[PDB]
Amino acid sequence: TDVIVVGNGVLGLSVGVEIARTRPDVRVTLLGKPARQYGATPAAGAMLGAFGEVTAHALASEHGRKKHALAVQAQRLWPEWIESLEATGTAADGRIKTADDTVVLLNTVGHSALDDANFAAVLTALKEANAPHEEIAVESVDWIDPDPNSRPLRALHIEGEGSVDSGILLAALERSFLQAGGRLHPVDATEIRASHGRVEGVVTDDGDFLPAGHVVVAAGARSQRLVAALPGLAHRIPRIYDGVGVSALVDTWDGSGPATVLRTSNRAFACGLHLVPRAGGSVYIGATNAVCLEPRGAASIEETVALFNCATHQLHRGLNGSELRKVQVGSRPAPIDGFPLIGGTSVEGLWMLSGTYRDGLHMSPLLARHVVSLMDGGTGVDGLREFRPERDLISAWSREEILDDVVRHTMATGYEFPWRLPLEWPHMMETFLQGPFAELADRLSDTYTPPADLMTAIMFSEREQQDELIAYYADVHREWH
Amino acid sequence: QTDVIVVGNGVLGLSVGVEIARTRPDVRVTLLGKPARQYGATPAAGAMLGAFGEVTAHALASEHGRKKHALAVQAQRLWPEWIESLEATGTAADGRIKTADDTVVLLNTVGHSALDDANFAAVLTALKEANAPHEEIAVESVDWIDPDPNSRPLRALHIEGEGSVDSGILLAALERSFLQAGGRLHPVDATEIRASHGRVEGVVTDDGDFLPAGHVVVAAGARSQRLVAALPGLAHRIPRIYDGVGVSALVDTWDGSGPATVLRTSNRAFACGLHLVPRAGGSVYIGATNAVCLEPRGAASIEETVALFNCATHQLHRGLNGSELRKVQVGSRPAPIDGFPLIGGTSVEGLWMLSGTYRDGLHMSPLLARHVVSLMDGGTGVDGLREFRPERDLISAWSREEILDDVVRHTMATGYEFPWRLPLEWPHMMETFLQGPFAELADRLSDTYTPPADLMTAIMFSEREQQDELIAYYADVHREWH
Amino acid sequence: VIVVGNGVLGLSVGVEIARTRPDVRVTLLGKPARQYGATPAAGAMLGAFGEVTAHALASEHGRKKHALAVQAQRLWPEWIESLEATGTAADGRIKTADDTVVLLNTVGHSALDDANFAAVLTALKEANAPHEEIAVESVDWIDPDPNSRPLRALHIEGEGSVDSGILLAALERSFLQAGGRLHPVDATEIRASHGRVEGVVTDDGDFLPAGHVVVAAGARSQRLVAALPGLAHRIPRIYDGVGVSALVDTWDGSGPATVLRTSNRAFACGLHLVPRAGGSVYIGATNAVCLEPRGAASIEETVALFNCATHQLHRGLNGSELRKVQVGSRPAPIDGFPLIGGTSVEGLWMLSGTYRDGLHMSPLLARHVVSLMDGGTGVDGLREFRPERDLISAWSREEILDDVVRHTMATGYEFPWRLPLEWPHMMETFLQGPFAELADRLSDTYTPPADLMTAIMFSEREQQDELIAYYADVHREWH
Amino acid sequence: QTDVIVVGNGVLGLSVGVEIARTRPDVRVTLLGKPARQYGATPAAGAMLGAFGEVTAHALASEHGRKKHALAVQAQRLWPEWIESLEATGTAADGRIKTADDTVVLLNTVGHSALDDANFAAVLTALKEANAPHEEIAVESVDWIDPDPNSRPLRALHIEGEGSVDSGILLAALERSFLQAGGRLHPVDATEIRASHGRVEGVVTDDGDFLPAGHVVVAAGARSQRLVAALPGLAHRIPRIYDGVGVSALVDTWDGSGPATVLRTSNRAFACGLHLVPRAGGSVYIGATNAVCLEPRGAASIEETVALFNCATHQLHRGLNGSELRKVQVGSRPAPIDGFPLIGGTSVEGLWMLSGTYRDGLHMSPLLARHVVSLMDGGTGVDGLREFRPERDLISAWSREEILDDVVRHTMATGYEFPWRLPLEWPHMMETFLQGPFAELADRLSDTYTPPADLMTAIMFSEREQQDELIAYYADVHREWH
Ligand SMILES: Cc1cc2nc3c(=O)[nH]c(=O)nc-3n(C[C@H](O)[C@H](O)[C@H](O)COP(=O)(O)OP(=O)(O)OC[C@H]3O[C@@H](n4cnc5c(N)ncnc54)[C@H](O)[C@@H]3O)c2cc1C
Ligand SMILES: Cc1cc2nc3c(=O)[nH]c(=O)nc-3n(C[C@H](O)[C@H](O)[C@H](O)COP(=O)(O)OP(=O)(O)OC[C@H]3O[C@@H](n4cnc5c(N)ncnc54)[C@H](O)[C@@H]3O)c2cc1C
Repeated sequence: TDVIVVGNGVLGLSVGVEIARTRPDVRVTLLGKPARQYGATPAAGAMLGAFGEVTAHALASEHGRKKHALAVQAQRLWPEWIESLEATGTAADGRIKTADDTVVLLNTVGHSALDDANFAAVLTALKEANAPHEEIAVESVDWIDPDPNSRPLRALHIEGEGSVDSGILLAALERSFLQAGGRLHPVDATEIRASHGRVEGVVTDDGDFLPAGHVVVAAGARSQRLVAALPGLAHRIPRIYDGVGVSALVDTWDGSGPATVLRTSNRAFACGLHLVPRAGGSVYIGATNAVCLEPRGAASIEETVALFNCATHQLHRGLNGSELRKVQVGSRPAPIDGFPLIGGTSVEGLWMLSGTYRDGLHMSPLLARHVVSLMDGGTGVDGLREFRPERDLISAWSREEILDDVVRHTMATGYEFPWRLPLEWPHMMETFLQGPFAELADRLSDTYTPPADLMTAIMFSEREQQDELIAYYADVHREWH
Repeated sequence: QTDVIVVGNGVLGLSVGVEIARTRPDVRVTLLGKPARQYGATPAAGAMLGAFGEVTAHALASEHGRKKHALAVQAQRLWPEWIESLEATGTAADGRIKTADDTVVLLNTVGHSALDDANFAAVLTALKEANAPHEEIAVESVDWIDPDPNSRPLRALHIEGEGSVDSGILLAALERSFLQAGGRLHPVDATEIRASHGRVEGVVTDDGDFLPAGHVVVAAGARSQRLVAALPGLAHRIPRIYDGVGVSALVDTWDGSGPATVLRTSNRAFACGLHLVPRAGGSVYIGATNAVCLEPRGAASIEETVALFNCATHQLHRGLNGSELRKVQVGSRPAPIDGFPLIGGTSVEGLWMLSGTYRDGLHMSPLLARHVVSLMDGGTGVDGLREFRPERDLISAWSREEILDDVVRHTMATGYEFPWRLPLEWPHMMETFLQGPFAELADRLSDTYTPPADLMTAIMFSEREQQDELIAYYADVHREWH
Repeated sequence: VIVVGNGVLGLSVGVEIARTRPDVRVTLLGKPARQYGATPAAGAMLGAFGEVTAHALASEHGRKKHALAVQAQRLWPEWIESLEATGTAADGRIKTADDTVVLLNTVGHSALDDANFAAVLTALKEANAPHEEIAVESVDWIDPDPNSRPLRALHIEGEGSVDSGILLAALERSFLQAGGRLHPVDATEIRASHGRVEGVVTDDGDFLPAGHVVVAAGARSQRLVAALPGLAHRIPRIYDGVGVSALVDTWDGSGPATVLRTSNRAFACGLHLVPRAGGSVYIGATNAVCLEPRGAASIEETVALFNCATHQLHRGLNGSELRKVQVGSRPAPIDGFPLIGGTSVEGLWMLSGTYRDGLHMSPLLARHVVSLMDGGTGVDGLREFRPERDLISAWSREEILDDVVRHTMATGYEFPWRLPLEWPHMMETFLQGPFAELADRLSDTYTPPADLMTAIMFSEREQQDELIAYYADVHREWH
Repeated sequence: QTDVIVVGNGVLGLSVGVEIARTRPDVRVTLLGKPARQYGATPAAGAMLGAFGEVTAHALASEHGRKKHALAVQAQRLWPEWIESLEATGTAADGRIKTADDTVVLLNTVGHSALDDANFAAVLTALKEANAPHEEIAVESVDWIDPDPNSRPLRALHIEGEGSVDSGILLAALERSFLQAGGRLHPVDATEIRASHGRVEGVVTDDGDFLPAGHVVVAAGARSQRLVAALPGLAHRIPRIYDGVGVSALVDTWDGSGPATVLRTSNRAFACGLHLVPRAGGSVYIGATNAVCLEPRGAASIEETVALFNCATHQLHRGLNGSELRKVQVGSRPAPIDGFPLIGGTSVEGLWMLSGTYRDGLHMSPLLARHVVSLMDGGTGVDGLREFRPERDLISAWSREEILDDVVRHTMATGYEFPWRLPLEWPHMMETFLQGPFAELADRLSDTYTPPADLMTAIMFSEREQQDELIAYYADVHREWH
């Protein structure tokens, strides 16, 4: 029985590996090119972020608390998953794990309404989960050499929350996939073919047709656009946008690196500052985030400067004199309703693994096992049912909660710069931002409100793009009510 | 009576008092006001004899603004003989009224291009049109200045015969000249003007006394309209005047030096600006902030003092940083609600007004004095003052659209003048989000009247009750004149 | 008895003498103008734990000064009761706050602010003082710029503030009630012969006889006594620690319920707000050691004071009305420690060189000197601070050179500056050599503390050479 | 042999290769170098045809600097025919070498007055002295630019006929023209020049081969002196060349637009500068940082990338902020230790050098190529270039005092160009404390030689062992020539 996995990121390869190992009866073919155009995974550090990803806003919603529980469950799978992938290689392939622990730093280069609230939410989430952690003296954090005006005054050590080399992970997944009898076919899917409510297979961009009983779409930010061509699915699969992220590999001045992940809490519009250790005198610094209504594969000047400025001031001034090896750009799959698209469709044999935004790589072994269990007639992981791909848009927050959040995040872009303004200006800007965002939210839809990250993108998009989204929301409402 | 009472002891009241006393030796002229000069604009002034230095693109884009500028140019011609006539009543030991003959206008980048670049070009054009002597000079040739390099000027304009006076020595010379001409000083305040059968009878003072008069000249600064508005019908016939609260400072320089000229920028956000006026005895005057306040204020805010000092130390001379602060001065520019002065006669026989002169009453004083004295003698005074008669419908010198463009530009200029450091997308975001609220305010205040930018920002950030009282005021004025 | 000086120390000792010796005539000199007066420019904080620095507590002399500050705090409640007792409700309240909050923000050098916050916490724990580290969100009233906000806060119970003006009025009233005489003239000269005080010549030409003269003339105290034979090189010099503060009427008439402060910052300046009655707050306070007196604020001092308060404490102060810029001279002793007690001249006493905390220590210092004048031994730990002494060397030259470079760099971080990231390390490297060369040139044995060392570094060559001569003459006298 | 080997495939090697191949059709010319162009200056260049734009007050204060400037002016005259002759060997699809005809020099306050104001005046003086066509223009008339108002220019200078080329299209045109003239491209590096009996024999390549030749022209950029220094005595007879590491970037503009002219500042701290060179197809070039490194570096630092982008987005066009980064480019300007190029013949028969051209070798290339080809043919080439012969005692173009003033000014300029915000006493404090250490370094390095400011800062912040090796180098040069 033929299975085609569309996409060669962490999610496609993780599901490919689990099918190939688990299902000796199926021939599994994985599509995607070595260039990995718009690929999130190669641009990732990556942090195995569960507690580090906690925000007050996320944990204020039932859907956010459910997503967090799944991130905590995923962390338990990583040690055996890494062992099983390194087992198919040798010493020369390098180590997947680059750090065991994370330090979260609190500095004043940001908004109190995000950074202070989020630091308290991380502490509360760790205490509630009984996770091992300690608030530590900043003086005890090794390696860091911040600008004194940008320095942390509080620090939180999270034990067993670490990082992987995303490049070594991708290489280990491909090697493990081939060892288990998987086939890599380096072309893109152009079209999923279906008739009589069942997948027939995939047309490739070299003109070929590949037959299959099962198609798993794990094409990152392209996943919904690929499935939306099939009858009715345009308004039944929530849209996925590009959360364009910029990161960099730097060769440090002295070849040193920190022993732990160093990070802030999530910041304005789900960007954040972090350093992930790498082998061989390299560090990863990340990572910007901007929701784009169309794909973008190149860094902007603004993104590169903000990333470098935050890292050199808030983490280590020695990075200033360090050599830039690579500016990396990738698209976090940004779901329009703020939650992932994991599981089966109304089309027999059609599955989706996408819309994982900031933490698909961390959740990958859990999500892979879930979808593979479903494909085998199992029930997979409890609590992933709410994130089924064919659904009405989730409304995880009130319009009022989102309007408060989008104004706070807008103001946070100033405080994170950090700006220097006359003291009356911030209050003036807060007062004049409220009305326009309230008017936009009211005009977009009577029922759906986009989360803050997408709402700012819509606010500053062309009138034609806003009108097309008004029509999309109206057609979704029609379909599900 | 043929007795004259001048209400007010600032530059305007004393200047008119001197001109009346010298021109009518047959009549008794009495001047009211106390030596404290509460909220007094004149003692807080440097002061610059600003004509060309006061030019803005926005002012010269209106007919009323061009008329106000023509009068400033005419006033400048009177200053040399006026000063000679005042110093003539004193001796060398009284000190010199004039502290500088010339002005240098500096162009730096610590401000909005839409104000500073437009205003510098407007000053150059106005000087050329008036055939005034001036030269664009090398910045390196400007005497004394030692700016922060990131705050330095890259262009400089020397204006010949546009100078400064010591406002304290001017006030002393005016009082001395007033007494020498037979004027009487009565150091009390007027509480009420008495009139009946369309004619002034005189003035009740705050010690309970009644002083009779055939002529009353109101030059009481920002209190002038409140004083006249008590008389029948005049409450909606005399445009309101608000307090343009200005902060300045006297500094003893580190080495006792000072520049040989006035140093200034063009007028900046909401009619503030940066200037240094030389003084004798190792002192310099630095000014000056401006904020229209709906009620009087007699104390500097922290924000005003810091902005004044920061601009002077960075843009003029870093040596001022180490210099000793002698005095923070606060005074009220009389800020007329329609943006133009109140000069001349009333529907009440013998009642005259000299007020609402905002930034340049001191500069215009010899011209305004001669104008009102000519009118009191049955003359027509100075040509082009007619539009600025005190009993009038509110002037609309600009379109609502021109004022809305100006108030947004001035708001943005408060950022660039700080100077702020922001992400590059933020200024355009703030411009876009400022437009709607200012347009909504303008539309709500009145169908016919629009306050100038300086007052519009004060109204925007005032209490709902103060906005509603202004809506009622505008409606009552409309009723009275239409 | 003649007390020379009408600040907190002179009036406090005057009150204690007049109350304790009703048999003796006590006359207090000084003018209502209080030229260069430290006391009227003070908030004032009853600073014991708030004044703790890592540098101070690293020396034996610094630990002794701190112990005395802790002892002084215990005397304040009864002292205030005894002074308010001589007045009525209409005189106003001396005490303006009971408690202090210390804020830690990043608008400063880690090497000062982080070290000093840890030192304050340690000193509170060691003294068993009641205190709590609190959530910043729980600090009432404050509205900082988010980029200037505190991330840690420390509530110190029973460390409060007084209105310095109401204290001065209460001391004068209490002095008169106890039979003291106020003579509003200055002393020009102390007269002594056969190793004994005869009295004081005043600036109106008069001679006032006395068996006892107590010099509490603030920053003028040593210059006054140095005229007497040999005392020029036996009484440590006192300089002017010129301080700028301000009274502000708040936008809404509100004020905080506690003192709000940082730890001491570059060259012993600091940021604090002291509550006052009637919709006023006190903000302070700058500090610059000047080799000559200065009675006017500089532009730079006024801007630094206002900028720190509006950003780090409350943005609402920006729109608040300036009522008064105050300037006073902290008596800055050349060896960093006060001059308290008796001299080799019989009947000649000194109370001076108290720098940042003479007002706080006043009831303890007053009782000490009055005990000594009565043949007692006063307070146990004050002996090292006797006014007739060789200059104290409380720190190694190396410790002071590290401190002066750290404090110089802290003037940048406290601004706060924005510079290319290589510049701070470049400036640290190029500051070390010149300060080491200055220290080596001034003397083989004495090193001025950082606050005075920066003043000497940027003074005229003639002023440096006069100090080299002074240090050499002191060495001669004592070795 | 009569065979010629050109060692190096940058603008200078290819330009000389083309001129030899075209002028000596009888001889085999082989050009060495790899398509990677490791550390290559030319591919990282915009490039500006900078003659007047490169003028500084410091350069024109020395006789050697005035001679270098005269040669840059002469080179400009050759470019039109040179470009025609190179495009002639291609077709329409190869694209155009010339990307702009004119340059605008902008003066803003994001820099030190002691560099930017002095250099702007020096450019104006040099244009007037040369009778070159130019105009000081209104900043409002400069097309395309959209600066941050706090970073905006207040003066602008239009230089007619001073333009730019696409360095990539130039390199492709030079290779094609070299082949068309009968040149051979051998894509390997030289490891060693072989000579005996005072004559070149040829070149050993890094693939182990030996290539015989009668003539070897070394145009290996910053590697040129290290290659020749192996030959007897030449270690102390050919001035050292260091790496002037430069960072630039190609950006796809938000709307596909670009300016019609080069936009630039005068040269800034340690011979960095801000400029935008137009490119075809919706791309712009922005440059360019400069740091002398004692060892080669092939990667941009974080600091360099941020400074380049921040200056361009604030001072030229805020729209670049939202523009897509296509490429960060890094190349090594050949930085001669005595500040002047190494052009011409050696004491070794058939050995020639074209190197040490720092910021303007690409601009001078057609003149330098014709000069060396004339010398190889027994001519005297171009009149003023004999002073820049490669085998020489180190030039001392400035007094030690002039260089100590310059290095302190340039150090302070790194602050003002950031731009920093500091307490007003700090800059004077840092100036005072920088003077002593730079004077001590200069005194310790040598009794006779002083490195120019750009190299002096690199030496100041290098390891003690690197300083000691330079002291030995200077002593060995002194020994050799005195
Ligand atoms: C800057 C950055 C930092 C990050 N940091 C972290 C981190 O710290 N921790 C963490 O857990 N995660 C991190 N992530 C990643 C995040 O978890 C993502 O949600 C996750 O990588 C998504 O994986 P994916 O396989 O769904 O998508 P991708 O990784 O985008 O993979 C999809 C692949 O499919 C290919 N494709 C597209 N269309 C087709 C088609 N038609 N046919 C075939 N192939 C196609 C694409 O080229 C691509 O290679 C980061 C991402 C970014 C951009
Ligand atoms: C800005 C500032 C803030 C402060 N804040 C605090 C604080 O928070 N807490 C605290 O505890 N303390 C504070 N202090 C004060 C500090 O404690 C001082 O050490 C203390 O006030 C010194 O008091 P004194 O009486 O010795 O001097 P002063 O208060 O200066 O009194 C000396 C008096 O003697 C007079 N005098 C001088 N020469 C003669 C003469 N020849 N004859 C007669 N009279 C003469 C002077 O005019 C003056 O009035 C502050 C001081 C300043 C300047």
